[PDB]
Amino acid sequence: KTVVVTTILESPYVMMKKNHEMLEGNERYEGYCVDLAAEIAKHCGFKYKLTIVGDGKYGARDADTKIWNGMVGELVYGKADIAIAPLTITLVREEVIDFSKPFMSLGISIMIKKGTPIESAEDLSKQTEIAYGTLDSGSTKEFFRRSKIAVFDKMWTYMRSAEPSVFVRTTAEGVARVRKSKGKYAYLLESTMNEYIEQRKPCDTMKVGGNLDSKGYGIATPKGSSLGNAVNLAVLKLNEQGLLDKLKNKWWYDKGEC
Amino acid sequence: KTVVVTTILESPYVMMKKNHEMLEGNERYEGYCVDLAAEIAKHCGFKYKLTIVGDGKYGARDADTKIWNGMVGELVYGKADIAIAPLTITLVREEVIDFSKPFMSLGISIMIKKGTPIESAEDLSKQTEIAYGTLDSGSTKEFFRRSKIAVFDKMWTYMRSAEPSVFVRTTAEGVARVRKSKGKYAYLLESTMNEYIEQRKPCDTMKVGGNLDSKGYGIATPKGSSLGNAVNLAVLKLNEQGLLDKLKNKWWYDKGEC
Amino acid sequence: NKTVVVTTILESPYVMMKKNHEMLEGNERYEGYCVDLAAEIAKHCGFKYKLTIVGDGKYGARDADTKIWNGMVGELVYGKADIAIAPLTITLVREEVIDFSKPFMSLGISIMIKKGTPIESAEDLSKQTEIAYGTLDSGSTKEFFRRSKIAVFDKMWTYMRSAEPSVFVRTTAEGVARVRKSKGKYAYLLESTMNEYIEQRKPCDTMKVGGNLDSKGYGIATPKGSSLGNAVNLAVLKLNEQGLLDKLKNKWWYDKGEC
Ligand SMILES: O=C1c2cc3c(cc2O[C@@H]2CCCN12)OCCO3
Ligand SMILES: N[C@@H](Cn1oc(=O)[nH]c1=O)C(=O)O
Ligand SMILES: N[C@@H](Cn1oc(=O)[nH]c1=O)C(=O)O
Ligand SMILES: N[C@@H](Cn1oc(=O)[nH]c1=O)C(=O)O
Ligand SMILES: [Zn+2]
Ligand SMILES: [Zn+2]
Ligand SMILES: [Zn+2]
Ligand SMILES: [Zn+2]
Ligand SMILES: [Zn+2]
Repeated sequence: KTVVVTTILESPYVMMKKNHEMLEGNERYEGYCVDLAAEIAKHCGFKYKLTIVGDGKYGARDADTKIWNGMVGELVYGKADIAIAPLTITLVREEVIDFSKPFMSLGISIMIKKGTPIESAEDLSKQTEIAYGTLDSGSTKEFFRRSKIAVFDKMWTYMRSAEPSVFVRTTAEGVARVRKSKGKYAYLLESTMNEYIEQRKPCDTMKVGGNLDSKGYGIATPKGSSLGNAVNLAVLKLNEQGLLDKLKNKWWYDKGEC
Repeated sequence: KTVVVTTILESPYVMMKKNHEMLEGNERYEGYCVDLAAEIAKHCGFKYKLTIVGDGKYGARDADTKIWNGMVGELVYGKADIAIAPLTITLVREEVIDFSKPFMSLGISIMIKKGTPIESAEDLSKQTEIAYGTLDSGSTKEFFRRSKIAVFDKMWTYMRSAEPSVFVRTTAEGVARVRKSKGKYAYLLESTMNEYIEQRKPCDTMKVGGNLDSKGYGIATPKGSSLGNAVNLAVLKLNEQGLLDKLKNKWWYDKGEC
Repeated sequence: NKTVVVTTILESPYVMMKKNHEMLEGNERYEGYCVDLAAEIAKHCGFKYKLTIVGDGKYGARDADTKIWNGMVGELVYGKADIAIAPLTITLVREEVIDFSKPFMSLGISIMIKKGTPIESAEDLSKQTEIAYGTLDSGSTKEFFRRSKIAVFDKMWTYMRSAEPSVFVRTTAEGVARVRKSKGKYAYLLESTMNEYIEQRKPCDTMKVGGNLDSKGYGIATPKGSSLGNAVNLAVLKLNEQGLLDKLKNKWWYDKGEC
């Protein structure tokens, strides 16, 4: 059977090709995860169909209904057979879905408009002139919501009650907000997205300070999926062949615009 | 410009829409007070933003710190410009904030699990097999704390010393306690909430006896607010036009499940 | 030559966000009758353009107090846009402040009901109170009822202006959703063009009833004294005569039919 793959439109993982309007199916997309999906499918021996997650979210569980949304939800409720995207491996998710060994490393980081007087998370917490927030329904927001570390705990207290809201629906929204806020808004996002954007015109943003944590993205399948085993071994093979590093350079630094 | 409205997640006044995760701002909520807020804003000519009170409380002044919590606190300390919720008009509150004429009438009442051998407050006060309590923080608890009426004084003497605590953090907690206590717990709450729950599945609770008092909910604003006058006139207009009665029937009886 | 700023409004099937295009850029994000019309007008007039969605999401009305114009009309009046290409109704109060091309589409105010609603005309609505009814805010339909001297419409306005809760809605989508969730207790007054479009969209539970209450048209608008006015007007006439407008109507209304 054709494997239904759920993914998300997030640069440079999955993007619509310039002339996508004249293309069909998987050919409409390009990006790191588009290339990865092709490789994984080749090694695991399956045909597939790329589908963009319906609600455009990564995945979080509603505290009241306990219902999962995003790509995680699509796997949990059987709408998709596998998720190939920058989906962060976390404990709460590992409890409802399966993850392959990580194919990419990352950590939460800070994105600022060049010139912004901020060098670290500690800096953001000690002031209020510069607003800062995170993405919604993702692992970064959860990180702050559950952090016991003084600095991060203080930051969350601020963000959760900030008005207007400092949270954004998509990474694109967060980046645009930083670029138009004349340095009055800093965005907390994964180092991977941060470093990609830093190399794209108008080259007005930059990553500052060290990462807040160390984790990784994994290919996810529904609990007990028969694809889990093969997918995991495929990720290990691709990493050892140097293919993952090749794809990283291809989409991040190769063709950089700055 | 945009008026910050503080309210509380209390059914059927303000509730999260089933699909709130895919909606934004004021569209995330539904209920009697959500409908009323839109009308008050339309008639007073202002844009607004609904916000759920941070500590999930109605409002009481801490003995010692003298600090106000809940929605009252949000108004007193300037976090919100107006409160549109089932906020009871009381003397201690009228001393620090302004209230519009009442938009809904209510009285403290008794909620029992069907079959409970209780028909009045006097009944509760003359026995001990059936425990009873109130919302841990609110106008009801204060009613008993300050009452000089024998029956109620007797009830307060019992409740304030009962162990384990007979007080609850939210109305929902109280309702759940009544439903799971096999008739060994009765809950004292405002007639409005009582009558609402009476029409909700599993239809295992009911309001018994007459109300202990007679009062009302009012729209509150910070002392001296420029919004006070128009808001008051809007409440009077909406009541005279029959809107308030229409909204109560809509959220209490038209959608009754019993 | 400079890039012409086009103001329009998100109203189906005139201008709609293509599925999953929220994060893309430029005119490629949108599709619809007015998107296709803009392309043809620009081609015939020889100009480059940028589609922008009206900031306040309104068509355009003048506030009685401040006398300030909002919506697409306002964007033209205050110089925020160079032209409006949308389902903007040609009206006297508007033509007094902006210029309109000859109409590119005909329409009339009509009634939308949830299937099964016992209403067949405006007269019917006016002679009962069980079923509520209203219109869009800040638009030509509301103004039509506000100024009407016709017995039936005057009675309808008297009712709508003070009905509680408000019978008016912020967007066409809101009015449509209200009809659909009201179990026949709400009827929506809107332009026949939108009515006929929705009637062919799932869940296919609404329908237009009775004849139109008036007859008017949508026009492409430009600020007074705009150097684009003349060419745009002639372009509209050419598009009509070439059968292009009829082709676009069929493409977005009937060929798209889901019922
Ligand atoms: O998620 C990850 C991770 C992710 C990763 C690695 C190594 C990793 O090891 C770190 C330390 C513990 C958490 N980490 O190597 C390959 C790329 O992805
Ligand atoms: N990969 C994250 C999504 N997200 O991307 C960021 O940059 N922050 C954030 O929460 C996830 O899987 O939830
Ligand atoms: N409306 C009350 C809150 N509360 O709801 C009840 O049912 N009891 C009670 O104290 C208040 O404004 O304090
Ligand atoms: N085209 C109308 C807007 N509107 O759409 C309707 O269906 N009614 C209404 O007022 C306008 O230009 O004001
Ligand atoms: Zn496209
Ligand atoms: Zn390979
Ligand atoms: Zn929820
Ligand atoms: Zn042509
Ligand atoms: Zn009203």
